[PDB]
Amino acid sequence: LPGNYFVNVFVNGRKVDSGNIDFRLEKHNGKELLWPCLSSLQLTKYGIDIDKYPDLIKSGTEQCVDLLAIPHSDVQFYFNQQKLSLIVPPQALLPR
Repeated sequence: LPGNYFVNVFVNGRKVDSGNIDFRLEKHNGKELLWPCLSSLQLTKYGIDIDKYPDLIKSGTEQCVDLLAIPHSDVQFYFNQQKLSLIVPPQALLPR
């Protein structure tokens, strides 16, 4: 069900945060899924270089970025494990 869930966030196999994220229904090519609203600040927090993909904001907003703008990426919410997993290419990561 849509709403706020306390989740562990992982980027490229690394746990980078734990907290409440709002998930809403989003229809992608005839399939409904729960999709996270992530801010440009939250993406930065998770180690993603938002400046290399300006379309995160331009095709979305700063409050809720367009995650489909990062090429060759996968976003998966594992509801039972309370786990949000983001897979991004190595070049999407910050110098950290």
